[PDB]
Amino acid sequence: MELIKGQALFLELDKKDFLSLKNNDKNIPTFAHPKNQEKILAIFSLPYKNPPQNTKLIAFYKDKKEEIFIKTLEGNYKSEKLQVENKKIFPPKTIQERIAKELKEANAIYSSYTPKALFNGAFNIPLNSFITSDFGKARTFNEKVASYHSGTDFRAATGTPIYAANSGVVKIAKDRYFAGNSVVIDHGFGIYSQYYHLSKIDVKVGQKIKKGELIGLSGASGRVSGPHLHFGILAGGKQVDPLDFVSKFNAIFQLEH
Ligand SMILES: [Zn+2]
Repeated sequence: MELIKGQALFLELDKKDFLSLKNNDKNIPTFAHPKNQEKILAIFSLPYKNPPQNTKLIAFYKDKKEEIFIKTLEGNYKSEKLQVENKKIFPPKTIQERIAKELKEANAIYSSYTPKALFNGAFNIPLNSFITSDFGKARTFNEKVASYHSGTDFRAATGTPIYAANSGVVKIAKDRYFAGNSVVIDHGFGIYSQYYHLSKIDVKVGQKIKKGELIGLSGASGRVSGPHLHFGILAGGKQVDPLDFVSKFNAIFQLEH
């Protein structure tokens, strides 16, 4: 198998007699295939930064042991230049305490695995506009700081209504230094959708949110070159190409009427 860095894969395995799926010493969680009752699924993601060159997964069965080899592909990501406020790439010392606390809070949330589906069928795109900055662009801020784009940006004037891409539970709903006003939704199975730089937040932590429900208004809060919506997906423990992930998820979990 081959996988571009920064993307997720849905691995399909036999359900009968399955015992565990591991990557080195790390157990990878599994969930039921919604269509095929003889199969289970697992999400495997490669990070954009510092992925391994190769991966060997091992699936253990009562009477089988299967090694699965995945080659990391570099992809064809391009570069872009952005101008932002200097304090958003070199934050004052008075602010680094908040940045560290916000980082620790987010790490805690993403390690809190929900072993059931909170979603309802396929994901929607949270905005009906167009991509202005695609996932994985290699970025330079102010000709000084290298970065990479960990989500996808959509055109949005300040005040554009933003709707939940799928049903789930709100885990973050507050102003953060870099992301600005942020909403993060747990959809189950380690899948989180992220909505950043908002001007207004319309949900609160712990809220059960349904697909298509208003979660806030787009803005220009946080580290920005101008107003837009940043949409992200964390899955398999990594930030992944969100629209690529949604296409792969929907191919499995979409429903009819
Ligand atoms: Zn972005």
